[PDB]
Amino acid sequence: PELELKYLNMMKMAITGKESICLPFNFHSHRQHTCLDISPYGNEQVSRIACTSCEDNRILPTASDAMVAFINQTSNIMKNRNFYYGFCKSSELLKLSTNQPPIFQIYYLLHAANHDIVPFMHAEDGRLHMHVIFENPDVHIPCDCITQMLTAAREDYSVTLNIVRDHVVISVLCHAVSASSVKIDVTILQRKIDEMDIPNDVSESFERYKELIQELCQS
Ligand SMILES: [Zn+2]
Repeated sequence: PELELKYLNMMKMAITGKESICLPFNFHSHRQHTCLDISPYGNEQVSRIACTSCEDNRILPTASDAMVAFINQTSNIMKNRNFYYGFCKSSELLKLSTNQPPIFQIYYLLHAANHDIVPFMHAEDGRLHMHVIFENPDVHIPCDCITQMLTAAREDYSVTLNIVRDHVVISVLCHAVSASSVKIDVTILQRKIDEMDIPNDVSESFERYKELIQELCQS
């Protein structure tokens, strides 16, 4: 007889809330309090209200937490190593990123949720773009994560989730570079990136995607 409230617990059962999405999916078409779970069953949009493929009680960093991380890039090089491998050792692309904090911010937010991601960097017309490649086909983007990505990008970027080569890619496209309100010491960052050893397997991974990277590198 320890159950009087054992039947009252489920104060809110949730099943109905899902919906199918059409690709290429532009993140401007968000649904306020919903997520994105991409599986082989199809592409859908389910709310935290309904979705229990969630961070039980685990918290996610805000766009602000990502900006502070951006400001402290130089201190956390080896933590953010995956991000920097995306520049393919290119130093021009690196100084471009120091002018565009949302590029790092969006990666920081995406990495926080999904750790198994491959970022790639490209530039046209003097603006930096980013393509995040998902290793697993069991893609899931939490609501909190998406909301923060929309805060990080806002008026300048076109974040788009699309599936090619039976894999998922989020394409961050910079349409304008309205000047940043902060500045990173670039020279310190650039010397520290040259100090980094590019591991064979990490460099071999790119050539496993080079049949696909150039296809995305048309913007
Ligand atoms: Zn979710």
